[PDB]
Amino acid sequence: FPEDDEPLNTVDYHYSRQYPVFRGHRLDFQLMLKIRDTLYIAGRDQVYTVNLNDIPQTEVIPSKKLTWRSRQQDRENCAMKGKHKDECHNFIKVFVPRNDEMVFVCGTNAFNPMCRYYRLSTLEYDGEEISGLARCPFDARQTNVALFADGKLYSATVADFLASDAVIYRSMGDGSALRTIKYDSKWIKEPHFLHAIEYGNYVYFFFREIAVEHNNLGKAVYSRVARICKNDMGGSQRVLEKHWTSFLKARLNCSVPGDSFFYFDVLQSITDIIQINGIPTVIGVFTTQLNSIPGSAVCAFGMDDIEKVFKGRFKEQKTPDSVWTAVPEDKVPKPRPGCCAKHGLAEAYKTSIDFPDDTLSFIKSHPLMDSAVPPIADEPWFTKTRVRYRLTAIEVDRSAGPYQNYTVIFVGSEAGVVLKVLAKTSPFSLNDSVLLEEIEAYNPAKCSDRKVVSLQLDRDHHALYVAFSSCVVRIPLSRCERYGSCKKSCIASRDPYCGWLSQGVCERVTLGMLAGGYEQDTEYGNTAHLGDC
Amino acid sequence: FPEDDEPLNTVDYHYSRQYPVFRGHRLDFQLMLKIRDTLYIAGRDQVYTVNLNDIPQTEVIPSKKLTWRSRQQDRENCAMKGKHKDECHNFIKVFVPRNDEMVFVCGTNAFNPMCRYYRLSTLEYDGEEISGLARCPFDARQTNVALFADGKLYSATVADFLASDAVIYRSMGDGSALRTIKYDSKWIKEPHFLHAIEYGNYVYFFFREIAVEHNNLGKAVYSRVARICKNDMGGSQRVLEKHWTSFLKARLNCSVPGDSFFYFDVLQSITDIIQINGIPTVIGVFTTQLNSIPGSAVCAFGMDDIEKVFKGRFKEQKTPDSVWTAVPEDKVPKPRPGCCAKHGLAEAYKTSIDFPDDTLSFIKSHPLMDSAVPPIADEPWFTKTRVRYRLTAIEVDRSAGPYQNYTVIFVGSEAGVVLKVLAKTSPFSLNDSVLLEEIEAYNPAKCSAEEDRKVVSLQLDRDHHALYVAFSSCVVRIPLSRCERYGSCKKSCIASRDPYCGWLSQGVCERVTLGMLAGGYEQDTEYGNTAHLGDC
Ligand SMILES: *[C@@H]1O[C@H](CO)[C@@H](O)[C@H](O)[C@H]1NC(C)=O
Ligand SMILES: *[C@@H]1O[C@H](CO)[C@@H](O)[C@H](O)[C@H]1NC(C)=O
Repeated sequence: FPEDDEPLNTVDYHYSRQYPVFRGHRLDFQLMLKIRDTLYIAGRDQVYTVNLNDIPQTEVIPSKKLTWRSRQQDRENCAMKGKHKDECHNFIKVFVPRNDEMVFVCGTNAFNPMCRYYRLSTLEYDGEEISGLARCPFDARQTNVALFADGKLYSATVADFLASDAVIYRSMGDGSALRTIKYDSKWIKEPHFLHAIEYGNYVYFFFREIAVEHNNLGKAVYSRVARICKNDMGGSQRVLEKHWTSFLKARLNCSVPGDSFFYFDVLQSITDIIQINGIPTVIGVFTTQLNSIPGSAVCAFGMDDIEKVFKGRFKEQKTPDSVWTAVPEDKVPKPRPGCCAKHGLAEAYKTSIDFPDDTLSFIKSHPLMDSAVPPIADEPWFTKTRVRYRLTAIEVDRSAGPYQNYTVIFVGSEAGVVLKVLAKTSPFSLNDSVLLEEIEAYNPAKCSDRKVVSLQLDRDHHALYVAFSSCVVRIPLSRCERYGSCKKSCIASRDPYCGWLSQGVCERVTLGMLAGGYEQDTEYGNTAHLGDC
Repeated sequence: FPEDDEPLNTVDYHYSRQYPVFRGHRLDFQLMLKIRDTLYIAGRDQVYTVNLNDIPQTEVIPSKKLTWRSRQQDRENCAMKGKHKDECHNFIKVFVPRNDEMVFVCGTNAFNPMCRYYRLSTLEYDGEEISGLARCPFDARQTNVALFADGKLYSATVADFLASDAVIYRSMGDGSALRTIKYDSKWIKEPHFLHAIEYGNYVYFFFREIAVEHNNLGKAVYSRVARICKNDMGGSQRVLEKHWTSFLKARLNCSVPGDSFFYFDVLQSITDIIQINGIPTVIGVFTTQLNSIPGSAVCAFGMDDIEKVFKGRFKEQKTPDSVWTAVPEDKVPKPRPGCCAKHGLAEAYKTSIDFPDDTLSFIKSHPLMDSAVPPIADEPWFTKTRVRYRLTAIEVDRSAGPYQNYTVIFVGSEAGVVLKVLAKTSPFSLNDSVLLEEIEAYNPAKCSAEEDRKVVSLQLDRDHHALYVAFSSCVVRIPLSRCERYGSCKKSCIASRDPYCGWLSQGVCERVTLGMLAGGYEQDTEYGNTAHLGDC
């Protein structure tokens, strides 16, 4: 079992108090999204715009802003239902561009979810309100997912005021209004939706939920990745009518090997598809259970490894007192459940309504796969145990350093501790993943509660925006400033962003000179023939 | 899920180095036993006697000594046995008094375990040798158990030089030589025996072993409390010839509740029967798995609940790929398996051989109970999670304080640290457990002269207000209270909340064991009220 690595460098508040924050009267940060050279930040009643080329002086000021508050009658209705007015606000929870000019923005609107269209360049409300049912949650403490694929919006949230109908929904475009089965613990059980990606012929979802492979034990939570077809048209007139015909979910296996594997089963966040040395990869942050000893880790799963688990066996529970087992291959119907029509094995079907009742009623009671998704190298890329907090947010620089052939990973924490890790992704690389720097990003004087929410890499401007429930802080990716001319300090920090120069000092690799001009040893860090400055 | 408490006070080295250490080429400590005011320390080749009435001046000086080095041919045969010369020594692994005059002593003898009888008064070889097979281990690095109950000795160890046949065994009596079924993975699978206790009509064993219920999952480790009957003599000629007809084992449940129970199932050490709040309980140290996040806890189980667990239903695996579930109460054969003959539900059967064969062949294929022994007061009595090390040894003072109504637990560690914890036992007591002091015990100057500082065992010298922390090469006498650390500062006194210390009108607070009336010592062990007390 690994041990907590020692941070090669630390950055306390006093070393980070010299950094600008955003407040804008609570911010109530909900999400953020970067397009080209502009970062939108969605909180309570407002959506701010920040020019990433505008380098701040006193404080990052919003270039523009979007105002949309709940009409007073909405607030009075939210009060009549019996919820406190602090929740009776229009917390912007959905902000997804449909094309290169308009954006779909959904807010909770005092527990009456609504949706509108705005223009990106001018933040102009051009149009009117689409209802927000099954697209924006009623509560701001919930998570939610919203994605656009070929014109159709795939959402994931709750659809009722009582917060009981957790659902994956799809609408808009030129298809049909599909959804999961209401109150069907076999399909999804008290989940917390996190992320979603569009790959191949499918759209994958990433969430966590109460596990049914542990129903004889406790209410343990597993990490699931679900999958649906883009061209899903629905079930036949008697089976799966107005429901999904390819909803397949599998388990993600973030574990430490040995004689008794240790599993990080709770998922806190994940990235999009990142090209990590030739192959597409998704990198997730997994902590342990609630009532457990807080430990966290960072696993990475490939997209071929995730497509294979769905090409595998299904999982069933024959008797109520038997262990969940794999369904034999000669007992699964035809065509191959989960395959999309007009593709591969189901190419003899042009619509999902022509699907037989043999296959559609099978996937209705066997939606869980048998295999679990293994990570690469079969061991996490980083872990953190001996501390009192859990890691949350995540972002990755796939190309770091002068030759941009190194991967860096930035993770959040429940206590505003953003960790920067040089990660090992290939056999021929390091010996272990090196925690380069540990930063205290929370700004008690500037902010206000110190749980990192999300991280946004600004690679071109060499920055990382760290989110909290009341502030966003711009932290430089590097800190070669503090090592200065102490050539040791810089080489012994092993930072790929920092490079030493003949001019007698060590600075960022994004300065202007050739890659060969910078000198460093991020691999080993050979301190030979040097002095303690 | 709670969190680690903060030490009210910490005793560092440069304070603890003002304490005497015992040293007796190393020592290779193995065990220690307290008889009245005498302590027997058993290590390699030798057995030391120290008088708990002799206040040390510079070093713990042993009074009497017993020597027992191995045979000349047992050094060089053990040389032929591949074993290193350091391993080829007579490590005393068993030292148990049979009566109040002589003692059974078993040693490894360079992987040729043998037993003898000595006299406590003289430590003289006043007997003749006995073979230590199934009684004393071949290897010193392993654990073992030995106990005398009703004339006979009940051992539990390994029996072969290759360390494969683990066995619970009985001898030194009028019957034959009973033992567990060798290689029966459903009876015993790779265990580490830790303790045994005679209670009622049974001898209960306490150990840990690879779980049979995690056959599908990983090689987990479950903590087992087993039990055998004392009047057992074996089965009939047909089934279980020269074997136990009452071997019943249950699982120990050290659990933090909630929507996802957190379990400590690796047993490290345990105590004997201690009367807590009126009922006999047993207190034990559990830790998480090896390949897990290091955490540890202190749980307490009442004997009544253990018996209620053993009077319950058995556990079976109906299908290879199914969950272990209970056996119906109509399918349990008569007489009640596990019950001792001449008692309760076997009052008619006068001997375990009069038993049938369906009952035996049932108890032969169902040695594992279904229920798990619940811990007292749901959540564990103590927890330690954020540290890099695991707890080990355990000792308990059940009558701390000037009124002797407080339970103070001392727990070892893998890094020479000892934790003193006033435990919350009954509801109408504390709010939660209070770890008063954290004592660094390992003495780098004396305890070594290689750096391994694993606490092995502890012994409570309540009659002399001490605690002999044991290591692999030293024993450190450690008082139960440094009431001198506070003295003048009433704030520091009531702030440590130690029941061993109390405040006096003389302006200095002291050990409550000084000879004055109980109503004279002022303290507040229920809250820690530093109100209206100046910061001295
Ligand atoms: C998790 O992955 C490891 C290696 O990738 C594998 O050995 C282990 O069996 C997996 N566990 C499960 C439950 O699939
Ligand atoms: C441990 O004991 C608690 C009650 O103290 C009980 O709820 C739990 O189920 C027990 N654990 C097992 C594995 O039976």
